[PDB]
Amino acid sequence: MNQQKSLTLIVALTTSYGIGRSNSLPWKLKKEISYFKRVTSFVPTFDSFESMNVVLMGRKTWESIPLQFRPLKGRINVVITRNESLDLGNGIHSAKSLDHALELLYRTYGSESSVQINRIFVIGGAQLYKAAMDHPKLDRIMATIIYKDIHCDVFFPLKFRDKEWSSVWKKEKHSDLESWVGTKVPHGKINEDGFDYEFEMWTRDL
Ligand SMILES: COc1ccc(OCCc2ccccc2)cc1Cc1cnc2nc(N)nc(N)c2c1C
Repeated sequence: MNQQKSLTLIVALTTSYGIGRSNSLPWKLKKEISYFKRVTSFVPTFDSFESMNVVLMGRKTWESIPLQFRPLKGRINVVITRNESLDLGNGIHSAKSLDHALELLYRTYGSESSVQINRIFVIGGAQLYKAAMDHPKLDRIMATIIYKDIHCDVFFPLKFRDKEWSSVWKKEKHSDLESWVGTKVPHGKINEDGFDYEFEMWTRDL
């Protein structure tokens, strides 16, 4: 045991693979954020007495999130940092890598435990995205594609939507996206604050 479950990466990015600027996101999309909350939060139903999803994130993403929203509620938060800091505080959870995080989670949230783990999401940092992309259990990318090359200075590390990666990563039908996420999701382009964007789900075989 340690690799029972696959990982899912969730990310909002520009057609240039832009994901961030200054330790923020150079867009403010309140319906996007709300999709993120619903996806990372949703647990199939018979399960939802025991079950919680996990969000894994890098230190600077943790720092990036406005203090009033940390830890992300109704999810198990784990911050991944090669320098066991710290910063705690409210109950929460550090590991020096993706695999140390998974080991900590499996130790902490066992069959015995009152809380059980449902799905595990990597929610960013560029650096943790790169670790997740290299991990043999990552098989799923929930991507919000922002159709505007907004200036960014932090980039998603692998062009998964590009021709070079297209025998590995496949974009799924929208009905399958709605299935996975268990609700209606808007199809096609959405316009908030002068940006068109759309939700995609991509997968690869393990
Ligand atoms: C600065 O990154 C923020 C900033 C604020 C924020 O607010 C959550 C609380 C809230 C609730 C209700 C309204 C407003 C705020 C969450 C994030 C992380 C985020 C956002 N979209 C995200 N979207 C995608 N596609 N992927 C992510 N990984 C992601 C991630 C990590």
